[PDB]
Amino acid sequence: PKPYVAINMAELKNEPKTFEMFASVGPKVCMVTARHPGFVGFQNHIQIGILPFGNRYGGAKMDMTKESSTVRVLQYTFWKDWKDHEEMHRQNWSYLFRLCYSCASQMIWGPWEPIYEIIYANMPINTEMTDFTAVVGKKFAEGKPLDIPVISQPYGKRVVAFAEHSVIPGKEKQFEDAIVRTLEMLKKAPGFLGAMVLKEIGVSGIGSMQFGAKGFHQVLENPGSLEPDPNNVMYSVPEAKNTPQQYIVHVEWANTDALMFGMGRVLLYPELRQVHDEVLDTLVYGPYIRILNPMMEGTFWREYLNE
Amino acid sequence: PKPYVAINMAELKNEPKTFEMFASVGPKVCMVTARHPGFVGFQNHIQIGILPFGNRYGGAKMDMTKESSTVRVLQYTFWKDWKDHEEMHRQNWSYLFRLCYSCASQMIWGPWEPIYEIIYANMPINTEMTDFTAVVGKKFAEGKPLDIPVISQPYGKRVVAFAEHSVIPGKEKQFEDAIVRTLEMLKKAPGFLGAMVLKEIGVSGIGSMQFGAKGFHQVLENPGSLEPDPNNVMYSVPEAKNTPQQYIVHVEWANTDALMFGMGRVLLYPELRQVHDEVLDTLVYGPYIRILNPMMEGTFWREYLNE
Amino acid sequence: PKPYVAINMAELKNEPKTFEMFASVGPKVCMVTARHPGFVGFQNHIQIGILPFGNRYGGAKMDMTKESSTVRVLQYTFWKDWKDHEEMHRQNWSYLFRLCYSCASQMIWGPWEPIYEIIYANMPINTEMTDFTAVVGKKFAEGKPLDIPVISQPYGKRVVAFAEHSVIPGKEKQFEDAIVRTLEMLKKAPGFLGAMVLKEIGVSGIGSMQFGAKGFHQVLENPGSLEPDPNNVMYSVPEAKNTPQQYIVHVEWANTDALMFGMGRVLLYPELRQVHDEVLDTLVYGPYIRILNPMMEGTFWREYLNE
Amino acid sequence: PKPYVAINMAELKNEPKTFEMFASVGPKVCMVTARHPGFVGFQNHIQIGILPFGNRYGGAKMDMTKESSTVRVLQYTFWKDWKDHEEMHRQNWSYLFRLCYSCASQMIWGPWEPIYEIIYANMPINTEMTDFTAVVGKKFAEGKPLDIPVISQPYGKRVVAFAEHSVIPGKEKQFEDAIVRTLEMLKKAPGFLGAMVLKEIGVSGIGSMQFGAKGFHQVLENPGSLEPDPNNVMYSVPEAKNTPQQYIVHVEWANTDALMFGMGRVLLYPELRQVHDEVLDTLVYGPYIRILNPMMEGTFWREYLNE
Ligand SMILES: [Fe+3]
Ligand SMILES: [Fe+3]
Ligand SMILES: [Fe+3]
Ligand SMILES: [Fe+3]
Ligand SMILES: [Hg+2]
Ligand SMILES: [Hg+2]
Ligand SMILES: [Hg+2]
Ligand SMILES: [Hg+2]
Ligand SMILES: [Hg+2]
Ligand SMILES: [Hg+2]
Ligand SMILES: [Hg+2]
Ligand SMILES: [Hg+2]
Repeated sequence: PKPYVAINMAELKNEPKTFEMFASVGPKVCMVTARHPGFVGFQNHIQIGILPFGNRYGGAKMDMTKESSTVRVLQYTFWKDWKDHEEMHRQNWSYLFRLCYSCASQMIWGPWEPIYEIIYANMPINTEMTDFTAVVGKKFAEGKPLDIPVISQPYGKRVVAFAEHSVIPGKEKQFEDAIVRTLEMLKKAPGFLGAMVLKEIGVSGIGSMQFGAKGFHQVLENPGSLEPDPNNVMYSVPEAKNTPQQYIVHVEWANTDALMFGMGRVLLYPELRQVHDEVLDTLVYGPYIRILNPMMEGTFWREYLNE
Repeated sequence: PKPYVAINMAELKNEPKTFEMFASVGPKVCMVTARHPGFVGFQNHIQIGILPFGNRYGGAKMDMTKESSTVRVLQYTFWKDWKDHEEMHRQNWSYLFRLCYSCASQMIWGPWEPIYEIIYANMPINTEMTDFTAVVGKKFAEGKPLDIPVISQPYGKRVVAFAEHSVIPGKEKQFEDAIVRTLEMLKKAPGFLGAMVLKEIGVSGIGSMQFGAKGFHQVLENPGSLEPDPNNVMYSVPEAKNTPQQYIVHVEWANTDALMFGMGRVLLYPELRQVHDEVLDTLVYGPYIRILNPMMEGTFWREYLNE
Repeated sequence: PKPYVAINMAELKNEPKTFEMFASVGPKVCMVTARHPGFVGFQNHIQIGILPFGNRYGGAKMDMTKESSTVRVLQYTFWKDWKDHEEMHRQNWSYLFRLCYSCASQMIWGPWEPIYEIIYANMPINTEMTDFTAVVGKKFAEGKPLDIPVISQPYGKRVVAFAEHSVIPGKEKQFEDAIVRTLEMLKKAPGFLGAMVLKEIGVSGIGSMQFGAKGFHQVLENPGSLEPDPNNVMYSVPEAKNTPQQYIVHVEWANTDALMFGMGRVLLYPELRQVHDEVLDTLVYGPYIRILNPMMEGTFWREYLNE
Repeated sequence: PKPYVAINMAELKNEPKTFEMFASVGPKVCMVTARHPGFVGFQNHIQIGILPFGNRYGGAKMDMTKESSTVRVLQYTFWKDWKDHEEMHRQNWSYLFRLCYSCASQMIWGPWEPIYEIIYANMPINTEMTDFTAVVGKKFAEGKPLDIPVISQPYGKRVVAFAEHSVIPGKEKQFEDAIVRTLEMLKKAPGFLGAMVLKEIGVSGIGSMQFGAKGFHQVLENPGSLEPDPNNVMYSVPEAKNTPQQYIVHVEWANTDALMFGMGRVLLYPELRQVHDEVLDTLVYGPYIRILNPMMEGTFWREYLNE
């Protein structure tokens, strides 16, 4: 079934010390997260660049890693029920907070952790180039050759287009119908590895280190080994849901060229352009498209998805 | 069905500033072109070199990019009807002309834009290496394994042999029959990714910036933001059709070695050599073979082709 | 009388080895050509640049020799009858072919050798600065001071504007009348050293190394000392004549500034601009203007011209 | 059917000038060779190294290209009948000799051109990685999945083990039976791309530049453009056949590691070792194994083979 998605967003210094701390702390955070039976996996992204749309963002490019002074991370964790995410944080607060605190010296912005429901998903399981033979064999054996997926390689060997949209209040349904039609047509593009639409349902105060006065002081005054009061979060997930409604259109591609011209199909192919125009008419903001590298992931979330 | 092909040809300075302007302007031109419902896609080529034919052109080689002071571009746009191309230019003149003008500082020759009908096509859809599993699965599911194409990777991950021919008046049919037989046999060569024969039907004056006196002065005197009178083109497409008849034999290959020895098959394999000799007997000019890299493309033109 | 003109065109690597082979082979080719009594001289050009027309060809300039990776040559040979050119090639094939073959290692494109009739000529004999005193003295002695020509120095000490035009079918007469009027007025410009209009009547297959299948294989397989069958040319000169009709407007100037502003007179002097506009209205292609340096020449062709 | 094989062997200076002359002359020679209807293709090899057999040849290694002062070439040409090879040389002597003469400045040893019959062949057609999808599709379509070959990439993208053997007179049959059994078992090794056994039937004097006194003087005294008397070869092909009998065991592999451990299977796998021991017992000389790179080839010889 469709899991809920929590996305922890942050901006840190782009220097080796930052990536060294990803390697030490990241695995720990994920392992603590896996303590909860509602946890169904994760997909961690590093932003490598921005889609320039010609020169609409002429100062940007798809790979800005060599020039950029900061690095932005977007950590997806997948949950049977979004409430599981909230429960996980509170049950494992002592570990989580102290782990995330060691990121402090590198933090510029964040963490900010919106929660999303998936209202549309066309996402295959990941496979390495070594696996396709067995996958093909098995699917033919069981008479389901139509279930043979594209090869979507895990661990930094494909790229993601992360497309931000905010929609005019009252136009949500028009956006949702048009985006689904758009993605259903978009899957014909070469190198297309899947897509899903995320609809924000709220924000996790605890995951965003957003407490009341008490917790705020505890955060600011912390030596690193004392938890803020996890009950000092002053709002529930839904209370923080944004209006205008926010969506993420998440599309995966074989490489940055397939991404560039693939996403471009909604602009270059007249038939698809007409359909995608219905999406554009509903927007307050966007589309703004970040290029992401899914470096670290628990691929089994797609197994939960496709069962 | 078979679309018509417009090929915008130009020669520019081989320097970074030239490629920077491709990235800013190219996408825009393509997007304006897609405004017309007759537009069915594009395939943009950079010439990387010339086929030396041993040492017949001993100063040349397949990859001359590192030494060359100029770059030649050949932009294919595909059209349901060639008249659509002409209509598109005129309907969107304000945008098109001002966009193509920003190429000015880099121009050495061109633009020159002949129009072609396709009289023969054996061209598959493009696919990335990640797609073949799903393509195989789908074709077997629908009982059409014979429709499984070779893997013809988009976005600069294959090469094109662009073979110029002009034919002795009265020998057109002999050329056309012999070239089709040749290409039907040539498809056995390893790394063969498809072929098509383009027959020139005329030239687009408006696409070639070839106006009467009035438009010419407007072009030369332009600050960049004023259009020449698009009605000052003094000839129709067919009026500019060349005699001797011109053809392009367009053949795609996995790599430059497969191209070199593949094209060479018409010279090295006695059986095919005899057939290809019938082509040679009809020529006023050629064969002259440019090596092209199809870097930017709207792959969906092949979908229109193969329906 | 007016001779016919054969122009051998080729593009070679711009490196010392190329010019070294000009000095060894060129003289030989010219000496073999002089075996035929119909040969009345030659004028060999190196292209040094392209007229930018402001920034219409902004990447170009009049002298591109220092930056260019290639060099283009245009070798005019002059003939009492164009048939003499064809006869010369065949009578001296063994020498000619083997000589032109040694250019192989430097060839990028060509050779291509169109033939032209001169439909208008205002071209003086060449003289060195040392000669004018005797020329003046002689002309006054014989009572013909009006026959004292401008000083048109031979051997790379002046420059040529080589203006390509292709004309809309049915507009040839309008072009020819308007171009003659244009050149008759243009001769008032400072530094004007003469002009002529060349009208293509066909192409020499043998001079262009364009044979049937048999000759083509012989060319490609040649060790350098075996002639292709000179009777394997499959078309006559006129059979290759182009439609749209092609013309060369050949204008000579004291220097590149006199050329730039001189040619510019058809754009800058209202009276002449009106007349030249009639030329512009007839064009399919052009004007495209190459800057040439006439380095090596047999000046006596002008003696034949002006008798 | 099984073609006959001529192998032109030579040793030249390992310097750029040598490879430059391969690119100019090689294509010509192969094109002249293709004049004969008995010509069914070629496979040209550069020796990159020697199989060291542990340290039996401790001074050698599989890739010696960076250190070696010479380069050895082995050019296979394939023929319907070995007599076709002899006829081809004589019919095209003037071209062939003059072409092969330009190699002179680089020659250290050779040319030497033994002729061979194929007494065993397990060799697939070549295919590029882009082709396998269509090959798979076609073979399943025609109900022959057993005829789907390994992917044996052409043009320098695989390697060859060239194993020299000479056999004790009277032991030929034992050698032939044991080598076939060996190769039938060897095909199980990973990366195995095919094998064949060549049995020498003679030597081509004309291909080896081995004439009588008259031809020898003509060779030594040649300016480069005069043929030795091709009728001055003093022996027929079979008259030069060697005793002890010579064989080449030609095995192709995905890469040098697969080659090393693959060939090693006859030494490391007890079962296969016992069988291969029967080969060893028959030998006067060998096995001596050269590592070859098949850079230039006419892949269609395998099409003739497998029909
Ligand atoms: Fe969280
Ligand atoms: Fe156009
Ligand atoms: Fe000539
Ligand atoms: Fe031979
Ligand atoms: Hg993690
Ligand atoms: Hg943090
Ligand atoms: Hg484009
Ligand atoms: Hg332009
Ligand atoms: Hg000369
Ligand atoms: Hg030449
Ligand atoms: Hg060859
Ligand atoms: Hg030789």
